[PDB]
Amino acid sequence: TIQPGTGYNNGYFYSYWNDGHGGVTYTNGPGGQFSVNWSNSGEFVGGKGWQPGTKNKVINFSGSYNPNGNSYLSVYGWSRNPLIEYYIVENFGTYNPSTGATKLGEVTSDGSVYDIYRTQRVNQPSIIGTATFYQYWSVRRNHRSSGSVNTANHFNAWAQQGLTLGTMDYQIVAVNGYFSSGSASITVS
Repeated sequence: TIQPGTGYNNGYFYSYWNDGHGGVTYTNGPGGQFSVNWSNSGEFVGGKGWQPGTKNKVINFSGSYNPNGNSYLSVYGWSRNPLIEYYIVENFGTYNPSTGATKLGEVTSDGSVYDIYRTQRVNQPSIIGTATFYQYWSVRRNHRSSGSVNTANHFNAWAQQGLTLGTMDYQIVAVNGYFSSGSASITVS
């Protein structure tokens, strides 16, 4: 594993964070590759991409994703002003992260319909400190662990529905986990 933090590896921004519970390892590989292995983890997120992201990036990802419990595989990032945490979820484990959330529409992109949702985090950690902020979600109906994500299709559909993004901060393909087990190996470009 590498040390939790952010930086660059083989030309790609990376971010790896965990809550200190133990049970997760994250490694950076050649090019846009990263691997995650976890066993009765706490909360964590890791992956590779860009800092800053853009609003019309076509993100390619490929590999394997084998969750056992609560985990997502997504294009994951933030904006500033407004502060927004967003996810274009390509696959997940035992929990669909939109369960119970307000549905804000649908968008068809890259071979599947996605359902759109907005949720709110109240006094939670963020890229600027403890804050209350919205989260935007596109959840893919047809799960997969390789493909291409035309981020503009999502960001434009979100904007259409009143889900506005500010200036982009980082933008990665990430494995999220919350007290679960699994393995993943993903290459980004």
